[PDB]
Amino acid sequence: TIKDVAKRANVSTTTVSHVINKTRFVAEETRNAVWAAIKELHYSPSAVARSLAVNHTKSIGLLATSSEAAYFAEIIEAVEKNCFQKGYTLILGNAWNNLEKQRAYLSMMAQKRVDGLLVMCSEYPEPLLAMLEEYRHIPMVVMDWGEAKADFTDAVIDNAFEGGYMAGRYLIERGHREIGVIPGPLERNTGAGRLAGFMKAMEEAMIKVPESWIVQGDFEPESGYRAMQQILSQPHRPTAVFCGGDIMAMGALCAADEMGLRVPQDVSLIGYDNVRNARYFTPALTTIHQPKDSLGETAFNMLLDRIVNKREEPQSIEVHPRLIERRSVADGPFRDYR
Amino acid sequence: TIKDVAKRANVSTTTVSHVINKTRFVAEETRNAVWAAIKELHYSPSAVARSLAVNHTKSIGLLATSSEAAYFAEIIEAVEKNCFQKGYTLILGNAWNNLEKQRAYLSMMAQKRVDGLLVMCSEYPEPLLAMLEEYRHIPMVVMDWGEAKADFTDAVIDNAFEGGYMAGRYLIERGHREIGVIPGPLERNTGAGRLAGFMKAMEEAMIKVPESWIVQGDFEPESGYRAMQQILSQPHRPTAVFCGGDIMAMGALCAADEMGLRVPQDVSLIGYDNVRNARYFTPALTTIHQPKDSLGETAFNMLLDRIVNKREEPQSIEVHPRLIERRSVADGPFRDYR
DNA sequence: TACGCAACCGGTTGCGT
DNA sequence: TACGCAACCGGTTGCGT
Ligand code: HPA
Ligand code: HPA
Repeated sequence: TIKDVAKRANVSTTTVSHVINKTRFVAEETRNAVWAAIKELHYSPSAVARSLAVNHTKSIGLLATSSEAAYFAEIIEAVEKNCFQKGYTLILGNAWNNLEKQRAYLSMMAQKRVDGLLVMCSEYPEPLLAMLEEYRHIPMVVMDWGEAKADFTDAVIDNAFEGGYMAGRYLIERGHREIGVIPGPLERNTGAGRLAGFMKAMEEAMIKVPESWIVQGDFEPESGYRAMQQILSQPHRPTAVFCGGDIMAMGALCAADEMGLRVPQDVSLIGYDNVRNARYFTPALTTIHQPKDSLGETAFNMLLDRIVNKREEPQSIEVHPRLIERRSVADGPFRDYR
Repeated sequence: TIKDVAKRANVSTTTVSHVINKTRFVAEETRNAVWAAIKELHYSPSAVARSLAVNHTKSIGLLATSSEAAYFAEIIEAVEKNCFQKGYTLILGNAWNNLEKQRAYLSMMAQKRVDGLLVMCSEYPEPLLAMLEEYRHIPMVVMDWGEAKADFTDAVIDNAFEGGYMAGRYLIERGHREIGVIPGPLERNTGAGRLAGFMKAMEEAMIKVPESWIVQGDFEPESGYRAMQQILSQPHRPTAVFCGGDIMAMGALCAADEMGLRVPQDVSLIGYDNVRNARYFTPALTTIHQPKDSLGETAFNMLLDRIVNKREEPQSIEVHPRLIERRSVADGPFRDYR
């Protein structure tokens, strides 16, 4: 079709090309003609052809987990903005924590020749690590580790442990000693990590959390529901609960209300994520905020670099959690005694 | 690189090709050799090269609006599943209801030569319609119209008016006559449409909704908040509210709680969308459910068809809304008098 | 000066033998 | 029998003049 233009224009394709990508000087007349031709023929230049030639697709792939989940959803929306803004095309791929799906997506991606890769796999078993190395040649940055698990990628780290610690503290400082926790999957940073930071703060305070008080979530509202329930369903129940993520949080609020328990009057609840609607949870949720957007652009940035500045050495950027006080927490019984 | 394989294998590339795409018979030995070569060289065949040749990218583009919003998020997640499953690669593009962004994305898309296009633009001004026609050559289906606005595309229709009518009815049948509404943007189907179905049911019942009782939302929690507030902030207030979408709903629940109003004891509220967490809103939200997934796969399906079966005639499939009874509605004052 | 030639990127596939 | 030749898809870009 580029020939078709050149022909109408009575110039070479080489010419047509250059004008289109202003990559060398072209006489005005000449320029105009090509533009005209380009217009009547309704010419869209093939990017595949161009990619074939130039050796880069100008498109980047997101090998995610799930994309509906608030947390995830927010990051992705961010990522895209960034790609758009710097002319990159986004390939969204959800592997659902399934190795096969993951080997699958990884391969189409490579074949489609993505310029770089954004990785959000949630859980990372050896096998997954292994596959990843297999594609060390394609530039990449993992956005979900707590510390860097491999030398062949960039990493952005979130300080999930310092956010976890922040949560317990707040609780401690507000009057609490009988507290419960509903963590997310231990095979995850946001899971394991947040829990540990949260547990440290407790040891520091000589607060022991009885095992019947710790109930595993999976980040979904239902787990929030089940757990909150199992927690208060007991003879002896805490006065405060630390919940691994805002959505499960929102689930624990339901159940409490359903048991007829008052928040935060009967139980205070602290969240984690500061998701876009957390303020509209009822009551407005006090949670720890995770810089999602920065989490996004920061990853993009490291990627681009590696891409354009062809960096070869793995980098790792840290980002920081921060408390957001809302209305779901209340003074504990020990407030005045501090 | 295909040459590189052929060379190790001591066969022609033609050969190497065929074996890889089992597109003609190959002696076992021969086959093995190529596979071996393919292996040591760690060969990933270029899809761009192949696309260049075969004339199709095997990738489809989603020209969306926003992707974080529950509603949207859910559809997209669906769409992807479908693409994956039939070997298509997804290009997510959010135009944010901005013409430019939209002309922009539309063009990269064409240049990237997407096999087909999924369109979710929310509002459709002439200019936007116009651009769309400009690309009638690329197969497409709009997923968000109420009725079909153009002959050059497929459409999936949701019956937003029958869902709107369903909502009012329920209210009517539960005892209500003083009702309010917070609709979404009138420039949208889900906006305008739902409101009209809702308004019809009312005329039928000789129920007039006073203008101070109708407050525009924008589908976001905050509008839900502001409106619910402006509604109850009045001398005279309804006994029930119909809210255009679940999230804004979730916003109206906040405010009511914040004004110290009880749901549904002081005000019943009916939603619309049946979003994945609506059951966990507090109280669990009674809403009208929109088949999001079907809404998704159905679109994919029409697309593929047009793609593979090269259909030329615009098609249009209808999908159906349905009531979901939860805990946010209560008997109105006129229940017993029916 | 302002522009054109022809090889190249990496595969597919119709004819042959 | 089982496989190879060479043109083609649609652009880019080093040498020239
Ligand atoms: O893995 C996760 N899933 C959903 N929400 C989350 N928030 C933090 N981590 C996660
Ligand atoms: O345009 C919309 N935006 C967000 N949620 C929605 N639910 C229906 N339509 C919409």
